[PDB]
Amino acid sequence: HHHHHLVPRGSNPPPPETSNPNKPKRQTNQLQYLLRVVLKTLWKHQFAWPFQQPVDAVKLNLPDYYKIIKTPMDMGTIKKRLENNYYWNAQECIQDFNTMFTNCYIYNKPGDDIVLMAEALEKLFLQKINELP
Ligand SMILES: CCN1C(=O)c2cccc3c(NS(=O)(=O)c4ccc(F)cc4Cl)ccc1c23
Repeated sequence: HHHHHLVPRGSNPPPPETSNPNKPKRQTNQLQYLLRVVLKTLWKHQFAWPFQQPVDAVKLNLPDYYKIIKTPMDMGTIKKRLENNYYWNAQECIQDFNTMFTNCYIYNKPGDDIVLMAEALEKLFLQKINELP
């Protein structure tokens, strides 16, 4: 038989939602600080770039990524969520940050460059989190 299964092809999943009209939302000073100070300083860092958008498993050649990571998260998604006032409190936003870092440590091993980048950002994240209102 001549069907060699060259199609159907692989793909990336739909990225996480940055809007939800029915979701409860607020603008708190902690959430404003998370956008104004915490997100924007992590975003400017030289190790930020791999975390600034959802993982493209096809482009980056990580076809096992969404087999292992079932709750993906990135700083681009958190930035859009903060800009759209998507969160109810700081805990929801901080949990997204925690998910992003945890995904990186689950998927990769100690010593990998991406983990060294994640640890540096987490170190810096936790310092900025200590100065929350
Ligand atoms: C945090 C998202 N992320 C990963 O977990 C991950 C593992 C392996 C490669 C890449 C990746 N590919 S990449 O841009 O070529 C890259 C970035 C930093 C690095 F140290 C190594 C690679 Cl291969 C982008 C985003 C992620 C990964």
